[PDB]
Amino acid sequence: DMDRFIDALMKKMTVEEKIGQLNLPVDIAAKIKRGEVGGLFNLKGVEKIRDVQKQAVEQSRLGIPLLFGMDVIHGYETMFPIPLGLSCTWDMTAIEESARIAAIEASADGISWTFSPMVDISRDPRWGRVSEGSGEDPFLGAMIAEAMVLGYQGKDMQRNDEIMACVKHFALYGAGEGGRDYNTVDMSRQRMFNEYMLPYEAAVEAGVGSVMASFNEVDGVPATANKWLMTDVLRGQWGFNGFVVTNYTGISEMIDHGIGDLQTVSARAINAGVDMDMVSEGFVSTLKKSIQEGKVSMETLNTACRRILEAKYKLGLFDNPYKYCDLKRPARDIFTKAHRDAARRIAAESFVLLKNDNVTLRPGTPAEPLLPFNPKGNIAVIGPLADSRTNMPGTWSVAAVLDRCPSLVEGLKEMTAGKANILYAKGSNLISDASYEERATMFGRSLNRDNRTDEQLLNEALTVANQSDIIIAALGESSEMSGESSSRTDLNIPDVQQNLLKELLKTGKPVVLVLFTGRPLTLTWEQEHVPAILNVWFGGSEAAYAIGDALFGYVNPGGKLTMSFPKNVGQIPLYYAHKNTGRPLAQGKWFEKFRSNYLDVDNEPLYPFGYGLSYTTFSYGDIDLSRSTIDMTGELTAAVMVTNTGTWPGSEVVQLYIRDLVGSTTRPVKELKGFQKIFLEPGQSEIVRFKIAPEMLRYYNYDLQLVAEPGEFEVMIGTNSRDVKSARFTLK
Amino acid sequence: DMDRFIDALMKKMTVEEKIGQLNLPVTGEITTGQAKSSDIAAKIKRGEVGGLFNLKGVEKIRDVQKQAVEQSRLGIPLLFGMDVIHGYETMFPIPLGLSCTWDMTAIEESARIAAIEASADGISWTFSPMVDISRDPRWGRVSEGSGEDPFLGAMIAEAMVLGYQGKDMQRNDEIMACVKHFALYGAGEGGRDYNTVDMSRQRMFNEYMLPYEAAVEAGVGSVMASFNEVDGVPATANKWLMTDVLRGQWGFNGFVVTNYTGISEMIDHGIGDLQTVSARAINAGVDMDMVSEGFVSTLKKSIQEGKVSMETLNTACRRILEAKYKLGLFDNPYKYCDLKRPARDIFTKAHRDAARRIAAESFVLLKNDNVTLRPGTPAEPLLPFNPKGNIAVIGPLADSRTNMPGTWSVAAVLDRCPSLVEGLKEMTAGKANILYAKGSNLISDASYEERATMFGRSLNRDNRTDEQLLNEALTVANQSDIIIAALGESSEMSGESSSRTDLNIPDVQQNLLKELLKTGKPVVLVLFTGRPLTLTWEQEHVPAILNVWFGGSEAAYAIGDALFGYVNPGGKLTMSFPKNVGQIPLYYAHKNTGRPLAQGKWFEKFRSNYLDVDNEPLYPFGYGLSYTTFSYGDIDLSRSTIDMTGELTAAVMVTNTGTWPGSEVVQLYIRDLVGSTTRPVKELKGFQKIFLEPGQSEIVRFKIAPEMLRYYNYDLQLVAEPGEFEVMIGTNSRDVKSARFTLKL
Ligand SMILES: OC[C@H]1O[C@@H](O[C@H]2[C@H](O[C@@H]3[C@@H](O)[C@H](O)[C@@H](CO)O[C@H]3O)O[C@H](CO)[C@@H](O)[C@@H]2O)[C@H](O)[C@@H](O)[C@@H]1O
Ligand SMILES: OC[C@H]1O[C@@H](O)[C@H](O)[C@@H](O)[C@@H]1O
Ligand SMILES: [Mg+2]
Ligand SMILES: [Mg+2]
Repeated sequence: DMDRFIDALMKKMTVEEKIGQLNLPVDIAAKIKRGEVGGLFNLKGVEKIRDVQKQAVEQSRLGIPLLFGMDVIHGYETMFPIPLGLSCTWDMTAIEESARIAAIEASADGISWTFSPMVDISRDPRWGRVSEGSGEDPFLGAMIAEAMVLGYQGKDMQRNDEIMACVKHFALYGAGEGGRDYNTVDMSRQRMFNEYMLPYEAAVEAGVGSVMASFNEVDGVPATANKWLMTDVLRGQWGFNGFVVTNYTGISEMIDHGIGDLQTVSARAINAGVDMDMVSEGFVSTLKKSIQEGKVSMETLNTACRRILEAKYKLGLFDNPYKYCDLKRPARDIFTKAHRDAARRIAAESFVLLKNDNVTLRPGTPAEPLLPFNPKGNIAVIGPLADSRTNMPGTWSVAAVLDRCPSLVEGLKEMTAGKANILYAKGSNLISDASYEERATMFGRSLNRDNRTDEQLLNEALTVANQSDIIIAALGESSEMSGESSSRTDLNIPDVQQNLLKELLKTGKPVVLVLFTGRPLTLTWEQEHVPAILNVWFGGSEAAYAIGDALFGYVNPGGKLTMSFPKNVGQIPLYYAHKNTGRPLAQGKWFEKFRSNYLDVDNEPLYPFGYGLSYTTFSYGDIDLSRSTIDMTGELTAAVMVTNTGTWPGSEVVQLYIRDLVGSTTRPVKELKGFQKIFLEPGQSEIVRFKIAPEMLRYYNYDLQLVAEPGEFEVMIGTNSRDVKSARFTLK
Repeated sequence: DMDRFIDALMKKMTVEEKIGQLNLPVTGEITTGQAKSSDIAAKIKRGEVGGLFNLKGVEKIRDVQKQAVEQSRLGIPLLFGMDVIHGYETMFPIPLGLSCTWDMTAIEESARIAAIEASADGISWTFSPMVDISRDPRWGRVSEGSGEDPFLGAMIAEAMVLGYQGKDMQRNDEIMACVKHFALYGAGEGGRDYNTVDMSRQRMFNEYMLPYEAAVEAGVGSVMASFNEVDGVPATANKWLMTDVLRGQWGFNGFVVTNYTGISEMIDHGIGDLQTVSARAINAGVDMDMVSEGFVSTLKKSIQEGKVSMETLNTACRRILEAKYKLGLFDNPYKYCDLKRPARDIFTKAHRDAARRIAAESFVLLKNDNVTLRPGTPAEPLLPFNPKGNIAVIGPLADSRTNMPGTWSVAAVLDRCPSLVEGLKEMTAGKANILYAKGSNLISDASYEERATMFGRSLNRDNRTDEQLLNEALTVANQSDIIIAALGESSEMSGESSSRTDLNIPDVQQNLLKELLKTGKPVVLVLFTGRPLTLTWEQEHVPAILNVWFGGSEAAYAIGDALFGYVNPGGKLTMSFPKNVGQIPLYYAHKNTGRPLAQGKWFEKFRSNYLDVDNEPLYPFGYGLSYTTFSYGDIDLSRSTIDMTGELTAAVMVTNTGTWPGSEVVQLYIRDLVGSTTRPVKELKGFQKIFLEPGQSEIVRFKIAPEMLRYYNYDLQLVAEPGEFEVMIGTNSRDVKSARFTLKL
């Protein structure tokens, strides 16, 4: 019984020792001896960790063991795709598997706590942290949040390969103005609950052990001092029973935000419901003084302390402080063949085929797609992402061995050895400006830029291209053009690369764009002029091999976008689940004076939410509804037959949207409410069935009551958010 | 008294007649929307019409008023509305340009003149001022407002209402104003006109609402509901806005009109059928139905069914009748129907002379670098210059009459305004030769050009190639001593339903500009625009840049005045000019964030900043140059510490350190350093426009009282908090002198 144990332990504790449980610092040995340390973060290596734990257990008065945290975001050493790429699998089993594998690996190396999952909704692709999330949609975001929490923690974190998760960043961090990381957030309460909050709630309701507070203000109060968020919503509305950790120096940053000095903002944080202080040392250096002056009560301190101690108890650390400190496990569990094969499979499943038009290859024959192709003849692999190992895994790969990942050229060479020649040319730098390239390739991602001019690089590339039968243009972002503090105001393939791509197309050889990116990009030029475009995001440590599997047809691409790809930055924010407005522009009517539309571009994204092609095609019959009417207690089934009408086996993500036609407040033109990923052989059919019940039709009204209102609903099922079949029913 | 008279009149009225007062059909030759009204004469006879709008001309208006007064049962006279936005026939600058005067007297004057002209021609009601705050230059309606700042916006709202209405609208040259668009319409997502608005209540009150409140406080007779949703409810059905804020909090005694088809647009918004949304509108506090016919066709059914009460109808009807009464229309229905006034009041030389003065005052000198014009002569700025030799005027805005007034000039005689070439030819006759070439089309794409030049603003695009156009212009430029490049937007690239996703000078014009620069002849960019543009390339390469917005009917002459040094530019920007559209929204009064980038530190990993451009606008709020220079000494604060009962004075000496007489807009910014909520890094709280001779100084003093330091806190309480404040005074929002004081209880 935890409460009795913790009561007894807390009876023994000084105020200094209770305070110390709340400290999560970046000397360290001295602090641990005095009981001033509740946990540590991003310390790598089971041996170092076991040694630090030893100090806590046997050289501090009470022997209270430490939490050891790390950003295990999309892998420990075996790297899966960046989360945004992973989300395009639309495969909750695979997602859970990826998190399970990462937990196995991290736990083997001493880690008991991951700062994952990141579930921040964003509709702004300028923000570099879209790479860490799961796109623009709350329903899908919520499903993913559950899958990740369950993957990490399992049922109750009792196993030694199960770790504590931490949903971040609570809340609304993805709506930062201008898409500039850390910038002001502002929105209505109604928008919070209908459009942003569901994934945080899903994590809490799946039993996530911890929550991390965000860097942004909400309603003019930094999240870290926002009691409405950290107590009233998180505990009061959602029943959260864990603890809240700040983000990095989150407390001291409130001084810069402009709401007071260190003591004042520290007191406000703890009274808001913040439990653990990451790096600031505002809790450890000011809380006693605040308790003496009456600004923080002993009851508040004890609650904060108690939540930390309960997390430690739930992880099994009081039973065994060294639960995660098995020196034999690393060789057994970390970077194994089985894990790496899982990563390669999931990587290939994450890729989104954006375009694959018919091209005239053989004279006189019908035109045919470039993808897939048989590896033979001379295959050119050209561009600054063609031969970089360190840029393959993606940002947020802090425990990965970067220079162990095969480059694309390396991986394709292996897979084609004896069947084709792989011809390499760098082609261009990452971007024209050298200073930009440096900051874009921070944290060990250098492309070894030298004194060769753009013109020299280009000329070499065209020599190689003109000796080839097909060109793989490996282009796009470096991995650190996304992640934290990596906001962009332009979302093109960088200048020199796009010029390279233009020049490769002019050789007359077939060109496949293999696009590396951590975010949506503005690709109208590429969509017009490049025959085949495969978005590979950043596929992880096995990316090169997975890309080969797609290119050669060993895997039929089935990924679907989870974030809208705009035509230009001037359309931001562009998202599928938008209100109709009072003056909707009808389909095909652009431009029309006095409708909601721009002078210079239509309203549409280049690629909408849920978009993704396959080497086969799928046909949808009409929707069958089991009932035309249901009441508040009823239910119906929406059924559609899906038929593989092409020549390839493949998967299709069948997507369910609902539109509430009339509301007491304005309602989106559609919302994702379900999906099923199916696999079909050529010629084969499957009746896909969705359950629809009133609980699915609920939303937060004007007074923030979560209600389904009677009236008509339109059910939409299809291959993406744009191309759908339609039927209607009535809620009575 | 009014109450007796109105009770009496309302005791005679059928339900249909009460509903009729709420009905505002459209008519006339003016187009400001899609839907059109039918059967108006018969509707007036049956008492089904409370007003009309878009009818131009005292003769037509008199006829219709006579139908209402003499041929309806009760003879209730009509309101006659028009968008009188920045002039009737004499056109002043577009409001965004006008705001750059920072001169409330001139602004009030411009409204006075518009009212004199509109009233002479039968109009009793203008749908003005438009006071929507915007931080998004994609939105075309920024041209209609006064920029990003609520303080300056509040002052302009008051000035405009006072100008139109006077003390109480009793005179025959005073008309009823209509503050618009209530509320938040300038925050439409993606800067796309009519799109979703969403924000916190704190942001509404601290950042967007003040100019509406200032109009109400100045006695504005009417309010127009906005097109957008607020908290998921279309503004036109938002009872919290239209009753609780507007009447409950602010004490507004007037009536609310919808925008054009605002009620039926609620169907598309998705909150119900015509009958349902009409009922919700009137129950929200909307009094008059522009075009939709929702009220007239469904309210009686709604009253029968109990969806709307008789008391609700009565209240709305009563507000309309009271507006008419306060305008003097029950006393004299023909008050604005004097058939002789147009010949003496409209487009007079005195009005046009005022417009010209006000237009030159509106221009913002963005750049005026020294140029070496002849070897061995020290470098001087291109502007101003003595008109002589050969002056080329080149570009698609060089010889266009119809584009000079700007958008929202629905009563102007477009082809009577002189083009820039014509204006400059008149002003330089006998002194200089004006050479001319169009140089380029407006934009490469003909279909864009067509929609960009609707409403009679064609540039007369012909079938010449870009090469024909360019070559003719280069033959002119190579013969000229100086080149005036008249480039930028057509007037209908801004205004309603004119949102842009790119904010450059259009492709073929920028190419023309590049080629003119390559001649080696000195180039002046005379920039026409209704919005902030992205001008980093122009700022790098063009020696002189004069933003002339759209100057009105006398723009050409006013431009000549600036160019030739008869007027020294003194405009300051009221909206931030971004370096690119990916920085949007960019605004001076921003929060610090928890990770502010220190000055001169771009780029720094883990600060709030972008990989590819710094955080700064190309030109900040309050930016603007002069033909002279001004220098500021240190700030003297009369006190270090005040309490809530107290006050202090901030003073600075401003000296004209250059060679030209000129005006400077001295701007006061205040920063509340610490708050219970995060406070902006600065907020404009005062300004004074001074005029100094060369070498002359003046001590500029600002009164600082705790009532200026209040803001809406977390609980939406308008309070000043004790603590430290920073006072900032300077020539723009960026380049400022600083001092500190403490507020105590
Ligand atoms: O890991 C805690 C927390 O870190 C926040 O980013 C910090 C960053 O911290 C990095 C850390 O993220 C990374 O995992 C390790 C290991 O490579 O290195 C640390 O230095 O550091 C800078 C300080 O230089 C901070 O500005 C930044 O905020 C993330 O925001 C958060 O998601 C993560 O959970
Ligand atoms: O003329 C009536 C109304 O016309 C509409 O087209 C405009 O949007 C309004 O701003 C104007 O006041
Ligand atoms: Mg409904
Ligand atoms: Mg303060």
